[PDB]
Amino acid sequence: FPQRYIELAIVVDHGMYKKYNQNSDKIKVRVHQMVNHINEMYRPLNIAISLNRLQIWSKKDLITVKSASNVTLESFGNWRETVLLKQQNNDCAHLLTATNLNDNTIGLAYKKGMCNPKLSVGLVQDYSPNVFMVAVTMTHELGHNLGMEHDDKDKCKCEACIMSDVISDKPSKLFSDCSKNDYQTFLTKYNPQCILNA
Ligand SMILES: [Zn+2]
Repeated sequence: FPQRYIELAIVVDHGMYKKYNQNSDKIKVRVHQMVNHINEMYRPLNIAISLNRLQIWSKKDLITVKSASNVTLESFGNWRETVLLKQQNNDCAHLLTATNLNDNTIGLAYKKGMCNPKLSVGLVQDYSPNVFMVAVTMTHELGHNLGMEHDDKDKCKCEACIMSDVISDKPSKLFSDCSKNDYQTFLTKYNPQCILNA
């Protein structure tokens, strides 16, 4: 895998702001540890994730965060294209929410959306006190932005690789051969030009 670089914007909604008792510091330690974990998991693919911006919605949410994860994701996507990309540019943005999403969904993202002004977006729920667990979900969702599918464990031969549809009790920090071929195919076939330079 040739070197790639993602400028990632992470935005924390108001609900998560109140959960951590309005403490930005506490939010920031969580977010930097997460970025460290993500980079750790993306190292074998030669992708460098750089936290280009952390926006915490402390006054109020700038979009209505709804339990329906696909409706929230789409609202966020437009807000990125429409507002966020106008102030500071980034290759991808993920919303971290404390909101309980419908049907035990803890994360959602647009497949092959990397670099797109509307689609390079993702959503993950701060569902665990453990930063590593929330970081595995963010890595997984980032995996979909980069064209990765779930693992058909049967033929991918992995039980708890990053792309398993259900997050394991003890996720491994590894990508399956299947995920690597998908990412390889993403680069080859779509080649997002925004991730070429650092
Ligand atoms: Zn998934």
